Amino acid sequence: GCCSHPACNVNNPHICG
Repeated sequence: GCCSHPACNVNNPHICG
């Protein structure tokens, strides 16, 4: 998964973070 990474939560903030 990508939503389990702080950096991936930056580019995907409200959808993935």
